[PDB]
Amino acid sequence: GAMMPVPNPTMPVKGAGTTLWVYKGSGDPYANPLSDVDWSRLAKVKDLTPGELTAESYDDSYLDDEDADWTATGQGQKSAGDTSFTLAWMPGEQGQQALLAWFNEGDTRAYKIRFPNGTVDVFRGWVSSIGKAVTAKEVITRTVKVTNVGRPSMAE
Repeated sequence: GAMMPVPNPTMPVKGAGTTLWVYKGSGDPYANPLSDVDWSRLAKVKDLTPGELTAESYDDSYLDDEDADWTATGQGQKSAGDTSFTLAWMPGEQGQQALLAWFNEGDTRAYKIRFPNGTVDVFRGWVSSIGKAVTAKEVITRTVKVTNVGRPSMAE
């Protein structure tokens, strides 16, 4: 593309407050984290791009046979499922130390972004896209993308 400095023209209409939140601790992590008070907002997310993983992972693939007793089970640690989302920092908001610490730490994290439909998407991994923030019209903007650790680059 062009990789221009300024942010793209297209943008979400001002109406819904889209923002991702991060939770930690223990106990019902994905089941119902809303209960615990680990809820910690990071910042406002302009948009979210739920990319694919193209991995060998899948939902519960249980299956009985001869009345087995967990003699054999399938489970892999395939790490694939990056998440590209745009961010924005307003004059008087919070999240700077969050991002800086995120990249500075270099560790995996579990966060989720709320959709305008009233639902929520849970995604994990470590942020790989963290550098400088673009300032325009007294408004800061920066595109963050979380890339997990898996296979190397494509084959030519």
